[PDB]
Order: sequence, then C-alpha cells, then structure tokens
Amino acid sequence: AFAHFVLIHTICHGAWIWHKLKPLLEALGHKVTALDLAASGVDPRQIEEIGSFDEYSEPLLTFLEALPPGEKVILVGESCGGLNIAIAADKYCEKIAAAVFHNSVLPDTEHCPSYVVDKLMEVFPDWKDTTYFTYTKDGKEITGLKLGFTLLRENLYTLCGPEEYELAKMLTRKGSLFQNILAKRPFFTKEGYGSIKKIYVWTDQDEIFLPEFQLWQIENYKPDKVYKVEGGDHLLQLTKTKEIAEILQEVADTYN
Amino acid sequence: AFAHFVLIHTICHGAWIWHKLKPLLEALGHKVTALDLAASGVDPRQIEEIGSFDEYSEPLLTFLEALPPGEKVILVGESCGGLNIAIAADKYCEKIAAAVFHNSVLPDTEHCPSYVVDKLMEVFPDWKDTTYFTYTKDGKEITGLKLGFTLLRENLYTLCGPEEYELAKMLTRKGSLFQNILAKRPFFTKEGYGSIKKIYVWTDQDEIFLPEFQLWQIENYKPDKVYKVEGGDHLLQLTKTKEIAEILQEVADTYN
Repeated sequence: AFAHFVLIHTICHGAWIWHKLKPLLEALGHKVTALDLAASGVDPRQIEEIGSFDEYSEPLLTFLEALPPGEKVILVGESCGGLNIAIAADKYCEKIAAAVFHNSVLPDTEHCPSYVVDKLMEVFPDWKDTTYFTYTKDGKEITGLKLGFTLLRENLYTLCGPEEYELAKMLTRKGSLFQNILAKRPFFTKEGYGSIKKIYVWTDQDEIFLPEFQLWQIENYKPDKVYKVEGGDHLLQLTKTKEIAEILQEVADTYN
Repeated sequence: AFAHFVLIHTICHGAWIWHKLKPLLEALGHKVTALDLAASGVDPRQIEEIGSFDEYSEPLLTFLEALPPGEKVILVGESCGGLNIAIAADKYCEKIAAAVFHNSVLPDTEHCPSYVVDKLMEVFPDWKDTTYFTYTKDGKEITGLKLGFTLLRENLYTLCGPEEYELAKMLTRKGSLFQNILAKRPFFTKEGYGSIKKIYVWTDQDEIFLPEFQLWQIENYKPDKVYKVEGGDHLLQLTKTKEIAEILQEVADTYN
C-alpha cells in the first residue's frame, strides 16, 4: 500500500536530514512530505522568536490543518521529533494513521511533557563542545544551544560519511529543547496522543540516545510495534536508509 | 603546497553545494572556507532585503576584510559566482592569490558588469518551470526568481544522484540576478579585478552553461589557464569532485 509520510526532523536540524530517505520512499510509490520546523532549515524565523515547543512545532500543525477531511498521514520523527508528534497528535489524531519514532524520544501521558527529556539529560549529561545561551520570550527565559562540531562528528554522525557530516556543519542552526517550558506545559492527553498507534524504531549502536535510555523508554511507555535495526548509528536514515524504508513500508501496510 | 580556498556558490544556492568538495580538499591539507552569501543557505536575510549584487556579495567581502595582512586566498566561484569574484577583486586584489571559475560567468573590464549575464540569457532563454516576481529596493525594481524543480533536475543536477537533487529541492531559496542593477553598476577595474590570475574550469557537458556560451566567454576574455573536465555536468563539484580537487591542487601549486 502507499502512504503519505511526514518526516519530522529534530532541533538544530532541518528537512535536509531526510534528503536520502525521501527519494527512496517515493521510489516505493509513497507521497513524502519533509517539513522545516520553526527557525530550522531554511525557515525564515530565528530561534529567539520561538517561545515553546508548540510554536516550534507550527509548520507541522499547519501542514496537518491543511489536509482535506479523510486524508491520513504517517508521522515519522527522529530524536526530539517525537515531541512534535505528541503535540500534533493532541490536535489532529483523526488525521494520523500511525506515528513512527526513529531513535526518538517517546513522551507519555502519565508524566509531564519534559519527563523523557529530563531522563535523557541524566543518561547523556556531557554534550561536549556544544555551546548555550539565553534569550527571553513571553516572560520566560529560554536556554538556546548550538550543537558542537565534535559532538556531531562523534555521537550523531558517527558512521556517516564525511560528505554527510559536512552538511551538518554547514546547515545545523541555533535551537532549543524548551525543556523548562515543557515542564510547565499541559500533559499530553490520552484521547489524542494516547490513542495513536506508535511504532518505535531504534539501534543499540546510537552514541547519544544510548540503549539504557531507549530501552528505558520502551518499558516506560509500551510501543505498539518495536523494530530494532542492526548496526548503523543515530542517523539511521543516512546509515541504514534502505532498512528504514523497508520498515516504513511494512508500517504503511499495517496502519491506515 | 597548501592553500586557503574560499568556495563561492551561485544564486538560489548555499555553501552546501560544496559539502563534497570541502572535506576532500582538506583531506589534501588545504584550509577551506565555504561562505553563504546574503539571503542564501542559512543566512538570516531574505532576498527582498538585498538591492544589488554587491550587497548580495557582502559575506565574501567581510570575510576578505577579516584576513590579516599578508594572507592570500584562492577564490573558487561556480556559475554566477564569477560575478562575486569580480566584485571582491575590485576591493581586495592584494589578498587574492588567484581565482578559479567553475562552470562560471567570466566578467571583463571593457564591457558593463551585466555583459556576460545578458549573453547567457541569449544562449539559454528558456528556464522552464522557474518562476519570477518583483520587489522594490532603494527605488529600483528587482526581478526575483526561484529555480524550477524540473530545471534543476534536467539542466543543473543532470547526472547527480537523487540524494543530491533532493538537497536542491529542500535548500534552494528565492534569489536574483540583479541584472538590471549590474547594467548600471560601474565597470570592474583593470587594476583590481583585471590584475588577478584567472583559471577557467568547465565541461562541454553542462546543460545550461552550454559550450557556445562558455567558449564564447574564453574568447571574449582570455583566461590565464583553462581546464576542460571530461564528462560530468554543471555541478562538477558533485559529479567530478575528485577531478576538480586535482585541478585545485595544481592551481595551489602554481599561484600564491
């Protein structure tokens, strides 16, 4: 079967991280949308203009809003992308056929929206050469960050080719986790985000979203289907594109 | 010998078009800078804010200005990049060891700054699915354009892989030739832009900067050294990276 995949990137990144997966998925007959979230990729906004994960999630929300009644899509988020998914699912669940998590965070409904973000910081406390800053928005102080080049090379693009790593050093922009804001945000609902089929995809070779964390996430919130890719790194859509596409196909054939 | 290469991209593009060449050049021991010109790549400005090719060229100019006395670089421009080179050469020639033109426009000093741009439009009049618009800046009406996806696929990324073409559809932004502005701009000087060693690199397989035009350019303004790559397409830094790097090395060994 054919499906409409909406590929959601993580912070400090853009749609470009899907430059390989997108064409391959279409080569399978699928409709693929790769969105740029606020102040990400070639989006004209700057991070200082964003005041929350919800605002940051704007593009995805508007994309969904524009879908004609009856059309369902499959959201695919990577790393911090799972949060964008939960935010949208609580506003457009009828439109989501399923949601795939690609080495991503898996929020739940029993805890605050920052729960898994906080846990990640516990397992991966040292972001190496990453630098931070602070700006103010809507009376809240936000911690902005720009991913360190060494961190990218060693923990994110570990097994990626130099030509791919190069793109990261030329395209990654200032971003934010909006962690303190998430802490005060309303819990994701069980009726919306809770009702959607969730497929968790990961590799125990991820140098940042370490096994302890990802395994911790599966036990905390039991996914509907778990797929464990063998090998690769954090960026499986680059190091294991073919495999990922194989799974997405299986998902398209299972959920609609 | 080792050199500091400053890779200049063409309009509607960004530094990302050098994501392959850059790392390879360093693998050779060279210092490589890949700049994002105004409203290009992840530059925060929008084209409507730019009013001329000179403003558009800002980043390059500032990069040169920041070089400490005695440091020389080799400018490498592609396609419309040659214009950015002439603009800088008339302001920092002492700092330029040489300038390589990569399937680029070759401005001269006997004609107006738009001369070769106008000639290109004669040889390549149909930009297919490219769309245009107009905005006003400093009392001048400027014709903006966004490169058509078919044009990119068929004439620019002809032999490039789908994964590379994908990047273009996700990264190319609104741009402009500033052609009408160039027409009224002062002629490039013979003392500055004229004095610099110019190396012209091209392939007769370029589907947009056709042979008739490129050959026309070499006869019009005799380059110091001509290199004809066999095969590939317009984007030789993607289709013939290794070769290009071989030439750049030879250039670094010849000019300083």
